[PDB]
Amino acid sequence: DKLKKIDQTIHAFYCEKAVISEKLNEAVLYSINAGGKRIRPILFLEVIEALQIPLTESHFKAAAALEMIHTGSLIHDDLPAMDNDDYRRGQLTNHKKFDEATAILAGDSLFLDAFGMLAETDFPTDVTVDLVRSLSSASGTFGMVGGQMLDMAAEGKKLNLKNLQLIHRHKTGQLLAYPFWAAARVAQLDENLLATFLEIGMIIGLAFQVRDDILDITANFEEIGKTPKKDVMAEKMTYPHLLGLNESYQILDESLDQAEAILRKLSDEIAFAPQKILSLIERLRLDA
Amino acid sequence: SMDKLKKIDQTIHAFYCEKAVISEKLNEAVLYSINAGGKRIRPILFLEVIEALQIPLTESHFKAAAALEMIHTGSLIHDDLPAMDNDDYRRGQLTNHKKFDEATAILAGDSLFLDAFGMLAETDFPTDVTVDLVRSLSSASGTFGMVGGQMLDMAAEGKKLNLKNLQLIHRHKTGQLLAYPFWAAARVAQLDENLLATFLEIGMIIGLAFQVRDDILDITANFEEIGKTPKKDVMAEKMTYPHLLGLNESYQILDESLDQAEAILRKLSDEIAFAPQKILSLIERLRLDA
Ligand SMILES: C=C(C)CCOP(=O)(O)OP(=O)(O)O
Ligand SMILES: C=C(C)CCOP(=O)(O)OP(=O)(O)O
Ligand SMILES: C=C(C)CCOP(=O)(O)OP(=O)(O)O
Ligand SMILES: C=C(C)CCOP(=O)(O)OP(=O)(O)O
Ligand SMILES: [Mg+2]
Ligand SMILES: [Mg+2]
Ligand SMILES: [Mg+2]
Ligand SMILES: [Mg+2]
Ligand SMILES: [Mg+2]
Ligand SMILES: [Mg+2]
Repeated sequence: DKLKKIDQTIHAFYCEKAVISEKLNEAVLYSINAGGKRIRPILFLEVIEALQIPLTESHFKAAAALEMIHTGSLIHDDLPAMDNDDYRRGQLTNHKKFDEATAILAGDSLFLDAFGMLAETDFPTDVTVDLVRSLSSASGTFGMVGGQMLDMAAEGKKLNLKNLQLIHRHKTGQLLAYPFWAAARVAQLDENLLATFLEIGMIIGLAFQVRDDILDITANFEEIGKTPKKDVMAEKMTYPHLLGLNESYQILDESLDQAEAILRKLSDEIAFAPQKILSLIERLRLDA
Repeated sequence: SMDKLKKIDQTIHAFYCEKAVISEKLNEAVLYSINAGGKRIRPILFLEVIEALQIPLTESHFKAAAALEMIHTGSLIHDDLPAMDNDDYRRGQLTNHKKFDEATAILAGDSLFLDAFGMLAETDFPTDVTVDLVRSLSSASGTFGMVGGQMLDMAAEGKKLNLKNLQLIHRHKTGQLLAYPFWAAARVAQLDENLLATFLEIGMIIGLAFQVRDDILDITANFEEIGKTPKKDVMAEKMTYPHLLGLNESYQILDESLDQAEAILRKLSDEIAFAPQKILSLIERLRLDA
């Protein structure tokens, strides 16, 4: 239902204006339709719902904007000059399906279009401006793209945990923290609560990358939908490479536990029903 | 008042230096392309329209101008890439990917796109104004604007198409981000719908004209003049104005387009509190002779 509606919202954005380049629209939609867990938009919508706010088309637009930036980031991450994968979401990567130019531009479209999507909501305009500012912050030079540069620069280097945390909190952490913070902001919560939601999001965001690192070296192709073990060949700074699998599994499980405990704590202090968020977090757990 | 070019660049610099650095290499790559050069026509036109409308310039106007220049800059970085136009030179210097590497250039362009909206949301404009500016800048830049035009441009390589299809490419890849500063300044000025449409119209005329001009320069001017490799359009079999219509008719179209834009601007000056002399002088600097 949420899943279906998120994809409807994205399809609507691309199919309700007069088309300029049919090939561009097709390339953008290819990557969207290839698959994806939709964790980021789902979390935004679940927090709104948990905070007792009926979901509207505007919430789905805000959620879609977040997913659009996430999708653009994947398309560029996969490119030959970056991680160079032939597969994403169980299908050919955008650049192998089409060509590199098309993939570069499809990613660019998603980044630029995302802010138009976000600006189409019926939220109060002060809310919208804050969401735009924060989404830029999470995504750009001081967020995801900054993290991506650090990830590429760390290849083959012996970095420490602080530096590994810096990569992971930025390349992945920021865009998983944003949906928690953004939902709280739309709910117009006070500063203390906005900080607690950002904290939960930052814990989930770092844990998600620890999880992604573990899966890179433990899972098969069918399970992850991308070529396994690229992190090893590329000499990426990762949790397993720095700390080992045993510690990485412990950190993932502890982090997920902590996020859940903070969520349950909130429900003692405000009108907040986190059961769906808790269910989603449970589905992220791994077994060695 | 202040030199606009220097203030625009200082505004962009401050955006990158006012927050704790995450990747120094990224900041360096972004600023390299900004600092390489550029006429800054897009942000200058926005600022000139604000001033022509008798509005004193503020930090916020420079931020909005800077955001536009950031998107424009990101578009050049990606346009130069090996998978796209494959130029080794831009703004008289090595292109971003030849100075650094392909990955760096991809990410530098991505940064500029994503950062631009953060820049725009830093203004002190009324929030309803900012939301409209964000929506419109996305429209001008994305799948229905610049990027859409970029895809059409690559798809038309080696293809014979008509004027209609050539205009579709040009209006979207270049027209929209030259139309935006006119529309956006009128929007910040809070002009009525009719005036917003008139300013957009002026900008679309100037925007289409600027690409005709660019097409003409790519085949008539040398490397020293344009700061990029001449004649790339020819070798890659791009659809251009001189190819579709000949050089003579292309010069004629440029001149008459710039005439048309100037006429609308003069008419507005006879109707509202608007003083476009500096805009008109900028437009005159865009003229070419055979
Ligand atoms: C680890 C990161 C940040 C990239 C993959 O994210 P996901 O694992 O959420 O990818 P999809 O489900 O969207 O394919
Ligand atoms: C912005 C991104 C893609 C962060 C996750 O990095 P990875 O390169 O490990 O993600 P996957 O390709 O493994 O999904
Ligand atoms: C839209 C086009 C023709 C790309 C180059 O734009 P400019 O000719 O304005 O480039 P800079 O001055 O910014 O270098
Ligand atoms: C979005 C852009 C960059 C439009 C100009 O494309 P061109 O490829 O014609 O411009 P130059 O490289 O000649 O500046
Ligand atoms: Mg990567
Ligand atoms: Mg990757
Ligand atoms: Mg990975
Ligand atoms: Mg080009
Ligand atoms: Mg080019
Ligand atoms: Mg050109």
